[PDB]
Amino acid sequence: IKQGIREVILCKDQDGKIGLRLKSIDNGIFVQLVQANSPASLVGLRFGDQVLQINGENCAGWSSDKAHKVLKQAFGEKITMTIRDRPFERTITMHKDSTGHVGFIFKNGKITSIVKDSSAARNGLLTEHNICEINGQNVIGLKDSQIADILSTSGTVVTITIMPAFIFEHIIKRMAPSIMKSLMDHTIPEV
Ligand SMILES: CN(C)C(=O)Cn1ncc2ccccc21
Repeated sequence: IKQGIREVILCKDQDGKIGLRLKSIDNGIFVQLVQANSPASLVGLRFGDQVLQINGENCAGWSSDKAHKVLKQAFGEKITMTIRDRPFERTITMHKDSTGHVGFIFKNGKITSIVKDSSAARNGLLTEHNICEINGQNVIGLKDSQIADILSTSGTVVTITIMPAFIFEHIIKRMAPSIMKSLMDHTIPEV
């Protein structure tokens, strides 16, 4: 979680899509959803990103409807956005035992309990926090069994990105768990 405000310049695809959904939160605008193989993925927008500006206009106080509206009525050649990097998240670095564990329990993306004398504890992993990314990869919407496989298949060093569940649950409301799994960008970054 960089503590930085960054510029990104966008370019609509042939369908005139960027691949993005924005949710009004606390009078900000925040990335609800990032489509795979989308202009928005390529410039690196991520779930939980804050959109400070769209085309040099502040987003403070905009409805989700107005942000999506703004986005359609944009010219399409260049859409310059100002991004604050994933304000509502935090990233933990953990190591595995020889039993291959970081040492916690989660259910529906959300961590429910922490297992004592584990790296999860040594590093102060919290509960009631939804798993947002793992080692770069947005896992929002995957099944628990699939998340487990990614942690299984991770090296010894695992890097998790969490969000308070009350915030998490406010971002994802009005987005179907179908689309969460289908079209949300669950991919490693292109270089
Ligand atoms: C942000 N929202 C709700 C929309 O963009 C909905 N929408 N779709 C087509 C269309 C045409 C004129 C006005 C709103 C229109």
